[PDB]
Amino acid sequence: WGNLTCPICKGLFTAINLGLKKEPNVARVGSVAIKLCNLLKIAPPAVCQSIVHLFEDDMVEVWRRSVLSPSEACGLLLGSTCGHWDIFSSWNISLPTVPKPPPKPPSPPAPGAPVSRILFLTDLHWDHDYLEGTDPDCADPLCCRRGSGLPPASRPGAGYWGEYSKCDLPLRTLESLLSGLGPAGPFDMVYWTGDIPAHDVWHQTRQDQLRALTTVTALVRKFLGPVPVYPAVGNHESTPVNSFPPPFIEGNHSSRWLYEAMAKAWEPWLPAEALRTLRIGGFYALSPYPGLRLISLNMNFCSRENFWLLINSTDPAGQLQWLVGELQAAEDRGDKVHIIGHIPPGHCLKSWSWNYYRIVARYENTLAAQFFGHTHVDEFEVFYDEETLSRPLAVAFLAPSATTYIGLNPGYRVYQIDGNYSGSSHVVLDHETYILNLTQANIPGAIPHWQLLYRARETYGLPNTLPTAWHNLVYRMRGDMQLFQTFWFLYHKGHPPSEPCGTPCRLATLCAQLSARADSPALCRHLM
Ligand SMILES: *[C@@H]1O[C@H](CO)[C@@H](O[C@@H]2O[C@H](CO)[C@@H](O)[C@H](O)[C@H]2NC(C)=O)[C@H](O)[C@H]1NC(C)=O
Ligand SMILES: *[C@@H]1O[C@H](CO)[C@@H](O[C@@H]2O[C@H](CO)[C@@H](O)[C@H](O)[C@H]2NC(C)=O)[C@H](O)[C@H]1NC(C)=O
Ligand SMILES: *[C@@H]1O[C@H](CO)[C@@H](O)[C@H](O)[C@H]1NC(C)=O
Ligand SMILES: *[C@@H]1O[C@H](CO)[C@@H](O)[C@H](O)[C@H]1NC(C)=O
Ligand SMILES: [Zn+2]
Ligand SMILES: [Zn+2]
Repeated sequence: WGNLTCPICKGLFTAINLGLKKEPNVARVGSVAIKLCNLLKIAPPAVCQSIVHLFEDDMVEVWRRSVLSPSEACGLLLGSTCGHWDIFSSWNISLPTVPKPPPKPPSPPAPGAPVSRILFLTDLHWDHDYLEGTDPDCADPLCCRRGSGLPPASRPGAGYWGEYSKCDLPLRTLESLLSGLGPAGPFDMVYWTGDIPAHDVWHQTRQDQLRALTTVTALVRKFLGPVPVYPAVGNHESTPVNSFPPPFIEGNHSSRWLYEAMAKAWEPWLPAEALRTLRIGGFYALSPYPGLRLISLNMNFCSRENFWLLINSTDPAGQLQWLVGELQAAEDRGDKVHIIGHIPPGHCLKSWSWNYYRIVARYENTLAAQFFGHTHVDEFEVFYDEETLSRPLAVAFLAPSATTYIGLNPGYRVYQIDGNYSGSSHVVLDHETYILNLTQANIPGAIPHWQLLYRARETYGLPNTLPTAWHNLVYRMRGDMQLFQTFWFLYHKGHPPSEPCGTPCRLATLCAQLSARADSPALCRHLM
């Protein structure tokens, strides 16, 4: 008989579940997994072993509770009649029934108006074990560190301040960055959008991550003193990397250890109501100025690499619904909003990104600026209206990384923003990027000099940095190879790759600038 397949299917996966709770079976999962890691030469055997032992516990639990959960698996295999497969299913948040007011671009600031200067720091990736002179091109995923061994005598080891390879930054190079901020300042606030630990992801204890948090935190408080700093949660803060279980998972394997430690390390910067949200799901809002709301989002809940979302991808932590509430409240008060976060919205899971896109379109008048990092390169994302995908209505600045990883100059970013006064638009007016030219900083017996790399309005001839100016820049760059090469140069913080970026490469790079929503090829219909 056939009437027995559904009972048998569930019986199988219920026992599947119970089998995978026993630690010696988890180890057995790891043992074969390490041997396959070695057969496909994914990495040196030592890291294969480390990374699987680190990942196996959380990973087997996630699979047990999702793909192999009887309701899901028998849904996939046997159809809606037996269970219900809903892994990464589509979902929608609710916009309030308040009418969307008429679209209104920001007013040009009056002459002599207050300008707010914001320092933007992202992707610091301090590698505690960075070791000068070690091999920059080792067989591991991160080199120039303890255990990378020595290079051949034909090439030189890692520069004292960094290296142009898959290498991160020694703490002293981070110290130099903060020490040299004087010329670029003074600053009204700092936005600090994540990635404190290095890319040593095969051996990262909770203590290694907290030391990184605690150490780098203390360093910026030492150099910025009274200047408020607003962090956002990066994907490398936790362990395993990208492992951010949503608050519906409680216990030791939750993110309590990370968010609680952040709340105590960041107490001097964030108010009390904000520390509440931070402890729950690593996001928060506060008011830097009267008339301005800042919202710090945790992009790991949108992230394609957060394997916990296999259990439930629907608006994790209710963060998007919470964001709607705050934006409406801001609209009701006539406030403007800054959003900061780590992973840029265009790189999120499809459903999350589409709801965020819709949220941005709805509150285009209230959102004044958007800031992300994570990509380590200097770029941006343009938002358009939902109705026609052709009227530019927002832009996200993707600031480049402090880390070299990979092959880049260290860099950081400063914004001029319509300042602190009643009626301010609070939009970005211009920005500047500073870099450390490693080819001359690494000269023996040299003292690093952080130099201004460029100023946005000056080099791109922009009349402002409103969304329409950046839309225009992308389409200008489509037809002006010299201008695109400038963008390509700055994209890599002054150290572009040797291989020329030709026609296909250019189109893909330009396309990325317009793709603020994931899996939406239509946004690039005018390029290809
Ligand atoms: C919570 O779970 C973590 C694993 O994620 C446990 O951490 C390990 O503790 C041993 C004990 O010496 C260390 O050798 C490992 O390196 C630790 N792993 C990590 C990733 O930090 C931790 O002990 C657990 N805590 C409780 C209270 O159960
Ligand atoms: C994943 O969690 C979300 C909520 O975070 C669940 O969506 C809820 O489902 C219940 C039961 O039908 C409803 O009463 C709630 O109103 C829903 N909330 C939202 C925001 O949609 C979802 O069902 C969960 N998925 C799984 C597989 O457990
Ligand atoms: C969400 O809205 C879209 C319309 O864009 C619709 O296709 C989808 O079925 C909706 N999902 C839910 C759960 O309402
Ligand atoms: C960095 O310095 C080297 C050495 O003088 C120079 O060739 C290169 O053009 C410089 N690049 C930048 C972006 O400063
Ligand atoms: Zn990142
Ligand atoms: Zn990074």
